[PDB]
Amino acid sequence: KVFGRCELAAAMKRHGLDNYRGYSLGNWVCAAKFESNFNTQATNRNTDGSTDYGILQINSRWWCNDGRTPGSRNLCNIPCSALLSSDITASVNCAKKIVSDGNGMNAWVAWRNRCKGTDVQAWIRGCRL
Ligand SMILES: [Cl-]
Ligand SMILES: [Cl-]
Ligand SMILES: [Cl-]
Ligand SMILES: [Cl-]
Ligand SMILES: [Cl-]
Ligand code: NA
Repeated sequence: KVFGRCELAAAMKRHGLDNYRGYSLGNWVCAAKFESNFNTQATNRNTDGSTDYGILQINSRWWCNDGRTPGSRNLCNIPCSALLSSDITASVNCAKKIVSDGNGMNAWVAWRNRCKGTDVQAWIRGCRL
């Protein structure tokens, strides 16, 4: 599924992410956009045999189990496949654990390169929230 911006703002808001660890909402939506283009189904292979999955491009190295990442913690205790679903619960529930792990949203390279320090509010402008 290929989210609306305002639409996705509302679901993440819904599932507890607005202000989660002081990361306001526009961050989450900004991260989402440059990581996956708002597409539940993005997968991108990493040079270290690992794969990034779903809206937030979550890593199979530490967070999910995808069955082909020889070295792998499954810290979110979930198959990577469920991060590609159209319901973002799994994707949201895993990212709360990432943002808490003692690096915050710098865990999302795109967030760090594309959202950090910007007017992240502009990504919820006009959205009925
Ligand atoms: Cl915001
Ligand atoms: Cl995508
Ligand atoms: Cl997803
Ligand atoms: Cl990665
Ligand atoms: Cl922080
Ligand atoms: Na694993």
